[PDB]
Amino acid sequence: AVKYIPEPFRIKMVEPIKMLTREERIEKIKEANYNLFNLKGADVYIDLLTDSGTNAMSHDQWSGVMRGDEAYAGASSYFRLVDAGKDIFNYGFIQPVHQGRAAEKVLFPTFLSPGKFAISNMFFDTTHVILAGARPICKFKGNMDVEKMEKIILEKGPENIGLIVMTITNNSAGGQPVSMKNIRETSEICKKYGIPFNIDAARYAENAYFIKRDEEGYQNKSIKDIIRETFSYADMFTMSAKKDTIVNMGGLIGVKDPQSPLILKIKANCISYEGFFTYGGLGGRDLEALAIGLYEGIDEDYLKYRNGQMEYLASRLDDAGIAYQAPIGGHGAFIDAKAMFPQIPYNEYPGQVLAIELYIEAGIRTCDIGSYMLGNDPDTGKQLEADFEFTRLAIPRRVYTQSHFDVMADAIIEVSKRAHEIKRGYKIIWEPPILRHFQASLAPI
Amino acid sequence: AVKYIPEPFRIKMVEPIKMLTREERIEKIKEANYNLFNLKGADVYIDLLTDSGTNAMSHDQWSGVMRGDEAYAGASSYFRLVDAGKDIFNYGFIQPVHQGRAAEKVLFPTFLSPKFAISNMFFDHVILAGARPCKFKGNMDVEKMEKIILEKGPENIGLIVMTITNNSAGGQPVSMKNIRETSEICKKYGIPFNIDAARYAENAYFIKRDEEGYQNKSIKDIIRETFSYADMFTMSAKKDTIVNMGGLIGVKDPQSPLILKIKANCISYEGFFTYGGLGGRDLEALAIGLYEGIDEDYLKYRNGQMEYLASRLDDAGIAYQAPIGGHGAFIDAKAMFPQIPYNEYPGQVLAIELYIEAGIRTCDIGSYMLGNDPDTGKQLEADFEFTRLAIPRRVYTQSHFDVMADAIIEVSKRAHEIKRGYKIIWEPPILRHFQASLAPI
Amino acid sequence: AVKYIPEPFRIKMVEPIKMLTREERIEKIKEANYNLFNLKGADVYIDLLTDSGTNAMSHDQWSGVMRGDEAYAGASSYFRLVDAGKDIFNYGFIQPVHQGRAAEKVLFPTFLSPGKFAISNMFFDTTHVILAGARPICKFKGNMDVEKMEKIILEKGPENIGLIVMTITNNSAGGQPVSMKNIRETSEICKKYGIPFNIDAARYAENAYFIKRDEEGYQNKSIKDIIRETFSYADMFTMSAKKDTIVNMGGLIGVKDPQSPLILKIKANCISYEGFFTYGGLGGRDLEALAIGLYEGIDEDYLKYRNGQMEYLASRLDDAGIAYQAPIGGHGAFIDAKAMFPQIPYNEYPGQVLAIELYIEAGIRTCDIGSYMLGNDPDTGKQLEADFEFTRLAIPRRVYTQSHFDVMADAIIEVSKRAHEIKRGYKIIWEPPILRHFQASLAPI
Amino acid sequence: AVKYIPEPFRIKMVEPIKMLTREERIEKIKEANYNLFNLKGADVYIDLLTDSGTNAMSHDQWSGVMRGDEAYAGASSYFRLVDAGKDIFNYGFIQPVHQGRAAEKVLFPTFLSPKFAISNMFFDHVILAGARPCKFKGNMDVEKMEKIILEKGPENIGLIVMTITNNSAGGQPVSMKNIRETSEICKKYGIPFNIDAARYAENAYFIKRDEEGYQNKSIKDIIRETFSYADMFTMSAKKDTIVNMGGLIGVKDPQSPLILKIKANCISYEGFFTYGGLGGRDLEALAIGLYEGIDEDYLKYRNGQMEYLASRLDDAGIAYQAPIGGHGAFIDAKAMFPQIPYNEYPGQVLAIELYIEAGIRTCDIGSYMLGNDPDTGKQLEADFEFTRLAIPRRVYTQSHFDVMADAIIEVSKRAHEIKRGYKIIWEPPILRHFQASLAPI
Ligand SMILES: Cc1ncc(COP(=O)(O)O)c(/C=N/C(CO)(CO)CO)c1O
Ligand SMILES: Cc1ncc(COP(=O)(O)O)c(/C=N/C(CO)(CO)CO)c1O
Ligand SMILES: Cc1ncc(COP(=O)(O)O)c(C=O)c1O
Ligand SMILES: Cc1ncc(COP(=O)(O)O)c(C=O)c1O
Ligand SMILES: [Cl-]
Ligand SMILES: [Cl-]
Ligand SMILES: [Cl-]
Ligand SMILES: [Cl-]
Repeated sequence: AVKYIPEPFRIKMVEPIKMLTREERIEKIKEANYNLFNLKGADVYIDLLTDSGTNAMSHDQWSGVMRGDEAYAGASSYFRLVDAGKDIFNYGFIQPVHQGRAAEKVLFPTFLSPGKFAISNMFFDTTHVILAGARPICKFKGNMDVEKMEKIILEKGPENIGLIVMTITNNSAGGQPVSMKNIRETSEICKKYGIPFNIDAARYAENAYFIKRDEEGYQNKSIKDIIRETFSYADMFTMSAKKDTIVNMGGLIGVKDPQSPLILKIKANCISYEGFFTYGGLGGRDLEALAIGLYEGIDEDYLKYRNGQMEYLASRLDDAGIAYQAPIGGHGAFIDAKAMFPQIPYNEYPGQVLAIELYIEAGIRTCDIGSYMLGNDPDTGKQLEADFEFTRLAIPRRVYTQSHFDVMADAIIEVSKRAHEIKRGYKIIWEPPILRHFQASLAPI
Repeated sequence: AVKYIPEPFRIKMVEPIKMLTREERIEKIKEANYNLFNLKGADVYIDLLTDSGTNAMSHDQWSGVMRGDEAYAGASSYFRLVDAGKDIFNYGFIQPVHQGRAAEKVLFPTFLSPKFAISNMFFDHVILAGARPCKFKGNMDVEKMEKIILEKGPENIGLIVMTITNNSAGGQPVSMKNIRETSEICKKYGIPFNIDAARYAENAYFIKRDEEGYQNKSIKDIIRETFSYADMFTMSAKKDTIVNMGGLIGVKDPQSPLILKIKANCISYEGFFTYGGLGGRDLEALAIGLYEGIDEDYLKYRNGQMEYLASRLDDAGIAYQAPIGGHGAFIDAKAMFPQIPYNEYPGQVLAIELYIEAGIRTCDIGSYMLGNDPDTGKQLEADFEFTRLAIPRRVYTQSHFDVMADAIIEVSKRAHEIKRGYKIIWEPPILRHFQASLAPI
Repeated sequence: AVKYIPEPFRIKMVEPIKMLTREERIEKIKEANYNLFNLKGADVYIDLLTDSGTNAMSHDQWSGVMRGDEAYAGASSYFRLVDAGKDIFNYGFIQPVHQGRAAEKVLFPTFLSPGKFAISNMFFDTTHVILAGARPICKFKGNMDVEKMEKIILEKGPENIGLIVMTITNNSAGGQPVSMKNIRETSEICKKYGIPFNIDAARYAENAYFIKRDEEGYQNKSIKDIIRETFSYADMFTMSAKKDTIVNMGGLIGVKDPQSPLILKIKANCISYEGFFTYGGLGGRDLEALAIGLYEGIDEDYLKYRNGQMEYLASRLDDAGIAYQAPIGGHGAFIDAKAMFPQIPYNEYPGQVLAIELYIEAGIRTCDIGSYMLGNDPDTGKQLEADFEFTRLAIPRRVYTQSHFDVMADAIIEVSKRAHEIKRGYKIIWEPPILRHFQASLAPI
Repeated sequence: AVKYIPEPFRIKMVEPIKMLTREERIEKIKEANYNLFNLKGADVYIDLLTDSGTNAMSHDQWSGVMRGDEAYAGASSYFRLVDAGKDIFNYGFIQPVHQGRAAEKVLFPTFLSPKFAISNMFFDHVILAGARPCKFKGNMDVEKMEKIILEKGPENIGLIVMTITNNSAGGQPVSMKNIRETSEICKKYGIPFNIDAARYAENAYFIKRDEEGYQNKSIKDIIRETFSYADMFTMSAKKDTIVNMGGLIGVKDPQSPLILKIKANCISYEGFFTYGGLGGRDLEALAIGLYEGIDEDYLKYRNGQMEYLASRLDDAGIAYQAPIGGHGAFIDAKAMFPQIPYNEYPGQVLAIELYIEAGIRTCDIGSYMLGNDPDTGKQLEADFEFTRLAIPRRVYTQSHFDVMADAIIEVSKRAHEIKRGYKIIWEPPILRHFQASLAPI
């Protein structure tokens, strides 16, 4: 096995959880129509459904919550945020926004005229985007296939590609990172063919660690700098802060160039969608927690602990013989449901079978990243077959302990030991035509 | 001669304000290009930009903040907020959203196919039909509305929206009868009826205070009645729910098929529909604030703030937009600066002078605000020139209100000494009033 | 009339209050046996029962509440407190304690050997103390009769007087202050006859203002200094922080001399009564609110507002013809109950008649500072006759508005207009032998 | 081979700790005169001085903090706390106080006329009669107690006090039978019986875990039973009620005349009896914490922390004070440093070495603590040499516990390389261990 990294903090406030029996948990998931999204938080012991804005802040951040300035125009709480923003990244301009998705709505359009296409390093997407994720063909997976991109900027005109977005770490692979090298190289093609380069930075901090730890020549290099370097190869960044700023709400747009015409556009855009640009849909409370949490997320001791959780969980899973995305990513594990349940074909949803079944085991709450989540064909209506059947364990930051990770690994191993008994997957009782998996009702066969 | 109504509460926590030199303040505004929006809030004493999202909460709301469930799906806080809304409004479906903008963004798409909406608002595919401005001056001109419906053809009227209180008119309330009569014309033509409900409680008190035969009904019943006439409502919670973040959609009929579109629209625009862009803390604060903002003792106090201020303005013969609305005061800036023509911005001079005289931040609701012509760029001549004093809830005391009245009278007295207003130096193409740069002549 | 001084702050959190009818308030006070101390806070609209620890803090103080260090030995929250303490007063040593009464228990004994007597500037007392309060014989009332004291240090031996305590402002007079001059002069006799001088400093800040405002030659002098001067004429101070540090809990002992042998004694004493001397019975939360609130209480803008409340209330009362302690004190007004109810003799308690009757009027809660509070003779058992019948309005800091002060003045004037109708006072149904007024039950005649 | 019990809760707020260099830490302790009490808490990683008042509260407790009534008389918070106590303990009277010291100061005067008290404690007009130290080792030696009562004469025994858990023995629990048997001897001689109840819930779980025929009873019932055998109780709330401030007196019989003395004693020593030296925030936190600290899921977890730690100590053959108590670990320091004689303080060397090895603050419970003779001044030879690891509640994780075990094993392994302990340089006359100054030889 491997050793866990003990928390470079101590616990100051706890949220008590009601403990259920398995017979109770069975009733819960049956009452939710076997859709884990219909469970009540109160009935979930370890909630791994997402790492987005479910983190535990510090008593420093809560301190700033009480000091939060709620002024419409010009809150003091706003400058402390932009001052951090300009420090950490060294960008010229920083703009608060309420959600990660709202950062894109504010910025992307100015450069992305309807009809222009942009390439990213992703595998899945909700979207006119061109996906050139480097084939896993393991280390630093989730790079951009710089070759593929470079040729895509020619099969599709150069003055046509609206922009390139490198999201770091790459979510759609499992949180795998991006090499300082894959960033210079993606940068290079961007300056030649004149395309703007944006970094989607939701898990930028976990990414910097993965560089310090793995990319050759960043061993003794400062985390603070490994960040500030990544944001030299980019014209701009958009961010969901709910991730690596260990916060509960917020998003951030930054443009390196202080004089970049985008700035006057972003302010006007923000005023229209979010509100006056010195709170950007964000509260004084949240601006404070976000200017402080920007730095907690960077601290190298916290980054080592956090990487170590993942390492610990992966070691433990190696050791029991369970299949997961081999180089485990920044923020959690992806269990291969089709491997544990070869009896369940894709259309019976092996992902939900594991997810449902892990909840029944220890009140852990996961979600299918597989055929259930993929949905039905937008035109044919027919159920799509996913490349992989994963169930995802997304880990909110600074909230679960080693003891909970043992609750997770162990619950996984228990379903393995009895997987052979579930002879049938699930079937869909009712579903809307769109965002199916959020809403649908299922039953067993 | 009106007397202030004492706060039904005591102060529990304080935000200290650094007091500035009248000398010191002038540098602070010159330094900020004579545009109030550039002032740092720390250099503002009475800050009256908006009543949106600047309210003081209660300790009950804050113990809410500490208990807030941050779960992505199924949080405790969401179910509390849902119950509060179902109970107050007697609707079958209440959707939490992050802003009043988000609630319109999510709800209106369904029926507003690129078709008109008719609104009782007075400025802004919207058609306006507020009555010509006496009580209940936010009322919608029902005769004119029916005229429009037929002139466009019912087909082409997608929804009808009544804003209560009618902000565009100063916070002038809408009669319970006006709603009932608007509802009946919607039903006649098969047109959905939505209430814009940001200041529904101030409107509820106004009905109680002035509509015949409601003197005796409770705010609970008054609110339940006014929403029974509608199909749905959208609202920025940042006003009468006494919070700093929130929006809220309600659909009356529990089986309406509109609900699945709302849920789908929300999942995609804001996030999963059990948080809808809000956090644990804010859904908590919101579920408690819903009831605080409609308390009968609070609303009598809230309306008292406003009666008092107006009473003082009347004692000095100051011309304001009368009767005073539910949430602030609009000072006739042209009434007080005739020497100041529209294109030199009488509303922006009075708002600078109030921040010189007493550290009160206000804004212009006049020529300056409304900027140039879409295609000409020549300064538009606003129909009215005002300076808006927008009062956050439970934040300021009778004393602070006296500072306000005092500053208006004093500026009044020396208004004849200013004979020339201001002039945009720098300006963006759109939205200038927020971020333009001014200077005097 | 006079103008009120508007708050140099704005309201950030409110505590809602349930509003009662007079018929409801009548039921409350009857159910409490006409003892105002038996009322429930929830049934009191404006609670003037004390200004001790009922103040409203700032969002700065609450900010520090969340950052509070709860370490037993050596909390960071303790040094920020002593650092303020040594700044404001310039004393060498500062020691946190839980209550104002606990500061005395910790310090006084070391110097006050059983049998030695000490003189103060007080009128009443719970106590072997000698009281030499300057006869009102109005301005700067509540000085020490330096003459009387000086002769008391001779009728009672000089090497016998354990210490002199000048409490500022003087509570027992009504919050009237102490002149920088009365402090030098009381200091002088203390250095000659070798007696230690302690300042009881519960309302030191209100006192400094009264000096800046009234004592000749302190007009243009800094509040920060007018404090630091007062604590040059003293060997030590004890303090209930619940007063002019705008806090909810805490007490403070300070000794000017850094090398003063008392220090090693105070630490040992504190360890025995309160706990380890780096929290002194105080919580990390409370140490933070107290190090920040030390400075809010000093701010000259807050001191002008606060003095102005009192001035405003007194002006208004002058104007209606109501009798109160003429030079109104730092922290509230004392209404002369015997003057409004000449029908009620002392033994029928005019104080409680007004107090009860003001509650019935507007849910204001006061207390008798008169014959009811004085109690019965410790030996004879017979009801004592007080010098004055006051009912006290003690004003917590930064919690009530001008509108509430109008609620107070006006409720007073209403009982005046109908005082002639109460033909009889109250009688005691049951009382314990000690601290009578806190506990006793009354009825009307 | 024991497995930790996972926390019945998730972390909601964090206190970050600056990690120090083993090099850096040595300066920090030398700089602090080799006395752990001088270390600044910011330079401590795992801080195990006391479990008194260092516990982590819950968000429910903190929303309590925000709602706390600060009224001088009749505060909401007081009535909540009173109800909690009446309900948990089934007593007629519950008096809030600020500390466990304050509760004894207020209650004991009445009967303890300058007369003896008999206690089951093992160190300290107190007479001790704990059994000679197997389970329930905090038990009171009932036979010896009755011997004493008669040897002094009942007249001269003023009250009898059972401490649960028996701190002086390491947190060793007291049997429900031991209480029942002590109660019966009190009743026989007309002697008041008081429970010292600081760790009553850890004791309740121990009874459930080990006393025959309680495996099936609930903690609610177990606690109600153990207090039914007593007349009154005093307690520091800072331990098993999972708060940072508080004490609490209870009197069983609702009509007892003792109550008016308590109220009078309190009004005079602490303050009016509806706050009793506590504030709004702390009475709130206390009323919620009462129930949290006795939850059955929590107590199984709490006891698991301790079973785990001991299990690790046993895997390495580390000698600790066994069986492990409810609230921490006492490491036999003389067992680990024989080369270290009592007067060179083996407990103070192990506690320095643990803070060198891993930033764990512990303290000596041995010669160093117990200081010189009242009249001689020569170093007393403690009966036992220990180092106390006192575990605050809901603050540390299995990982942190592994740091602790790891640091003890490592120090163990290199203990033979230290052949000479420490030597008081400076010292006060009383209480030296807290504030003395040490150095090595
Ligand atoms: C009825 C109503 N509905 C929605 C809004 C927008 O508020 P929000 O989207 O929550 O930031 C407003 C804001 N209106 C103002 C002040 O009135 C703009 O003048 C908010 O800045 C409103 O009055
Ligand atoms: C049963 C009991 N009762 C009262 C106390 C004193 O705690 P307190 O007066 O609330 O500060 C203690 C403290 N005992 C210590 C740690 O055990 C001293 O060793 C608190 O520092 C106690 O164990
Ligand atoms: C799980 C999850 N939720 C939400 C989002 C969108 O971010 P935000 O919630 O900040 O809009 C993302 C993508 O970044 C995500 O991965
Ligand atoms: C009303 C009042 N309560 C209490 C006290 C005692 O102070 P503390 O509450 O800090 O012990 C005093 C005296 O200073 C007082 O005047
Ligand atoms: Cl805001
Ligand atoms: Cl969230
Ligand atoms: Cl503490
Ligand atoms: Cl208090």
